[PDB]
Amino acid sequence: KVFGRCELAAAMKRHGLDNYRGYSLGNWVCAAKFESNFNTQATNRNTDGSTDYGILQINSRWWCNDGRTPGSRNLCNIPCSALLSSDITASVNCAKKIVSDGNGMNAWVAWRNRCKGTDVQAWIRGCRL
Repeated sequence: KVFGRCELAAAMKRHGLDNYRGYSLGNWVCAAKFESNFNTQATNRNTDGSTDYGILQINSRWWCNDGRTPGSRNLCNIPCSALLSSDITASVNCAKKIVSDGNGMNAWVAWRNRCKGTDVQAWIRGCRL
């Protein structure tokens, strides 16, 4: 599924990401934009042989099982394909765990290089929320 900007904002808010560990909703929308372009089906291979899945590009090195990332973990206890669903529940629940794990949103390199320190509020401008 490719979400609309404000559609994603709303789904993300419904699922409790607005100010989750203090990250305002704009931060999440900004991260999703630059990670997947709001496409739930996005997949990208990492240099280490792991792969990133779904709207927030969650990694098989630590967070999910894709059956081909040796010496990895599955800390969200899910198959990585659940992260590609049109329903973002598993992505968001896994994201909550990632963002809680010590490094906050810095765990997302796109957030850190393209959202952190910026006017992220712009990402949720015009949206009925």
